[PDB]
Amino acid sequence: TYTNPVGGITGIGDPYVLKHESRYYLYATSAINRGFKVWESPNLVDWELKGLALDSYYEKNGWGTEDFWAPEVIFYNNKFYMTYSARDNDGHLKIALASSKSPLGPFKNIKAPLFDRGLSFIDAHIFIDQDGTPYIYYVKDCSENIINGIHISQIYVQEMSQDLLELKGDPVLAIQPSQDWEGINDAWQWNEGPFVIKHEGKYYMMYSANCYASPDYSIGYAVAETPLGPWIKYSGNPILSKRMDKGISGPGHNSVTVSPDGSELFVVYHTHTYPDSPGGDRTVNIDRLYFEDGILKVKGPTRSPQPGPRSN
Ligand code: NA
Repeated sequence: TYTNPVGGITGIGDPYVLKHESRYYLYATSAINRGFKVWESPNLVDWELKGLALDSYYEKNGWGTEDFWAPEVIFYNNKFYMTYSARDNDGHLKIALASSKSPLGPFKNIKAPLFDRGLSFIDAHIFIDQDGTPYIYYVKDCSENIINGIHISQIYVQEMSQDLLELKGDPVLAIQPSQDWEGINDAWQWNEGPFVIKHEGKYYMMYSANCYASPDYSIGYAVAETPLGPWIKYSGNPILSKRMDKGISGPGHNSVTVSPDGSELFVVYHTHTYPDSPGGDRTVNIDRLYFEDGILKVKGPTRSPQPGPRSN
């Protein structure tokens, strides 16, 4: 069995898991002044810290001053590509692209920043469709995005070039705060942390809304017929939300992976380490993710013993 939070990993946020060759690699917001830690597991339950996968102080890097957030790693063209964001010398948060021959690094910058529009961007997520076309989903961050008086984080999407170095065409708005559960009467509003999966020919974008430092941080999804949208939010959002009666606060900024035997999906998400006084100290959790009647569902959030991720 497992009991959340799995691995006892605290002082993090934004857990991204990649499965590769029967091992799992977790990358997270961690060393915020410097880079990103990686943890390894054979089973999604037992985790071992394996150092900085991306270190801005590594001799081949050097980019970014602070605010190293939300790394994601894909295996594409027979190597590993990491996206992340950090604050540049000009004060704007920007997305960067790095690569490595190994999931444990060292990752080396290949285009840092990946793009630059004089504004703040975070939470890049690269989705490779079944036909091999890459798409990047990313956040135009509330810090520098004010629309009709609201500081608002919006998720955009663009198709990428095959080499991942260019974002094609104009940015396409995917989603922005719009549903009642997303704090649409607040001065600051968020849709962030996109993660896209495909199921039965449709595309499902999981995302987080409300403030990361509130118990009300929570996960919803939207559905599209094509990766560039239109993206239509699930009416029953959020699909993963707090259970303060279980000490579960602010479930958010998730990734998705599969069990060791390939038979079932898990959502990997953070919650506040200290629900009595929430903030940036978050911890890693997993729970079962599945589709039923065309609805994406989570069995959770749990904090009691659950059957281990299915394995042979
Ligand atoms: Na992410």
